[PDB]
Formats: sequence, C-alpha cells, structure tokens
Amino acid sequence: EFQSGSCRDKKNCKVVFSQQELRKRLTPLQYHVTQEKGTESAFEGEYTHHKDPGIYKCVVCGTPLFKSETKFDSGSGWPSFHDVINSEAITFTDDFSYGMHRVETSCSQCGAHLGHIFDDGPRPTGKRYCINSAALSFTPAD
Ligand SMILES: [Zn+2]
Repeated sequence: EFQSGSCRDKKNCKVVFSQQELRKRLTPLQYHVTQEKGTESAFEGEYTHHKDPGIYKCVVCGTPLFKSETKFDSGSGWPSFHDVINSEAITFTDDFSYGMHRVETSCSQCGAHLGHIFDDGPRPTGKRYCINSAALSFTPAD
C-alpha cells in the first residue's frame, strides 16, 4: 500500500555506472549520499547558500532536476526548491524511518538518492524539495 524502491532496486535504471567509476568520480560524501541514501550534515553543502542563476542536475548522471528560479531559503540546512524541472525525473517513495513518514526523492534515471519532498513549501506549489547539495551539480546560466 506504499511506494518503495529506486530503479536500482528494480534493476531497470536507464543509466548504470559501476561502483568503481562512481568511487573515483564522486567525493566520498557525494558517493555516500547518492549511492547509500546518506544525508549531508546541516549546512554542509556548497549549494545551500548559493543563489547564482543556472540549472542543478543529478550529480551522478546529469539529468536536469532543479531551476535556480525555484530555489528558496528554507532555513533548514539543505538546498530547497519549490518545483522540479519535470516530475518524470524523480522517483518518489515512502520513507518510514525513525517512526515517521516522509517521501524520499531519487533520480528516476540512475536511482541516485537526492533527498525528500515536503508540504511546507512556498507558493505557488506549496512544495519543498529538500535536496542534498552533494546530490547535485550546478551549471551556470549562459
Ligand atoms: Zn541520476
């Protein structure tokens, strides 16, 4: 009666890298977050206080995820966006850890763990995509 598994669990990701390639190409924190559903510490991420115009992509596979124009300061300690470039890029699953309910967000293309989505976001969506800095790469606007 709930949603579970990324495309890695289902062994049907469109993009698959070997763990060996990812160990070299990602920092230990980026690897832990995206590959082991880790969470960076509050305010650990470069992109938390970062307001330059551009596009944030999945740090693993490069799929575009978030526009700078939806980024906002949630005071939470992690990057926060009120919308996604398009929802087909995200796998939403139910997270029941710690005796609470949250919706985890993962990349639908490679399965990377990104973060969570909450209902305390600003207008116009009311959504907060709460995303690890270490799950993202940033491409500055032209
Ligand atoms: Zn990805």
